[PDB]
Amino acid sequence: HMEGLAGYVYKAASEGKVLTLAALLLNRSESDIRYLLGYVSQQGGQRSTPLIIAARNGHAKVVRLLLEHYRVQTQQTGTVRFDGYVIDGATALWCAAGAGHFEVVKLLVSHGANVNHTTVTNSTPLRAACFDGRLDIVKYLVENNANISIANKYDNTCLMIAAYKGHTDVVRYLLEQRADPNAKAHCGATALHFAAEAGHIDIVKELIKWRAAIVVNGHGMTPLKVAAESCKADVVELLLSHADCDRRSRIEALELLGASFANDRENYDIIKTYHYLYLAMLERFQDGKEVLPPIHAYGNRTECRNPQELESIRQDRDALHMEGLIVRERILG
Ligand SMILES: O=C1C[C@H](c2ccccc2)SC(=O)N1
Repeated sequence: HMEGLAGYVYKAASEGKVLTLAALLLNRSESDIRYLLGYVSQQGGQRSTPLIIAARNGHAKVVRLLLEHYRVQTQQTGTVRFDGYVIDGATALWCAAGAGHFEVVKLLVSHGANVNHTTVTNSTPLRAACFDGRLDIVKYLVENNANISIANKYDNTCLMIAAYKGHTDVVRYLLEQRADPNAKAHCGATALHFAAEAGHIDIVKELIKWRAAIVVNGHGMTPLKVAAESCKADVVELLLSHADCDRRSRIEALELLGASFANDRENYDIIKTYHYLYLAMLERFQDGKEVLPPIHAYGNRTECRNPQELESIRQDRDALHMEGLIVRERILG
């Protein structure tokens, strides 16, 4: 078939048997060698070349040989599985970046690989490194002119995904490299929203430390409101020690957060419900409009209005729960 030996070459590459590879290649014509190494191979659904799976599997030895003696294109693209998913438009450098194989990444950059290559999703190898969180690669990739500002097909910046996958030190890095903190995603989010919802205290600090705009996302939710709906009390108290938000905004977050302690399934604390809801009851000579009891839901109940109204519920494990659901419906729908 001739293409059957192509599979043997792909095998040794994927398996890192650089011995097996070398002995397969030598004594063949350039016509032959360009083919064998150019063969796109669909092991299952994943279409890739010998160079790629080696970088995808961190096999430096075979990668070095392929890049030098046989002189293979670094721009070869394919479609590689990562945690079940098939990503498309990926080069060997995109694979080694996400796969955490530094030595291969260096090699691949050393032999003239596009550090700014975009996948079909428009994911730079720097993004893959940011998703994975291997700071050495990010450092190296950036120090070799990987553009930090190119983003996802949905404008998900390298900074966001790292703020999402809690890569605190990678985040501080991108920030030191003056990554734009107030870049906004399609859904309207900033890296603050991502970090707040994910409860990454350290990252929220660095984000605010770099003059993070408190922007409103596509849902119309500040990172404060998001972090309270995701029931991330720690974050919510941090952000609230930076005025910026009104008195209305400060209360809504408190109530929301308190509500999210009774609606949340994982974290659930009716004591922490009667705390953020009692705090919310603000006074002076001015106050703050409830809704009708639902056709049957929520036990046909009305939210508390007086601070005295609320106090009487400190001890009703049940009614407090119901109160939280009512509060959520008000500030959500
Ligand atoms: O959702 C994602 C994550 C992708 C990814 C997938 C596997 C390993 C590294 C990175 S890279 C991207 O931009 N989009």
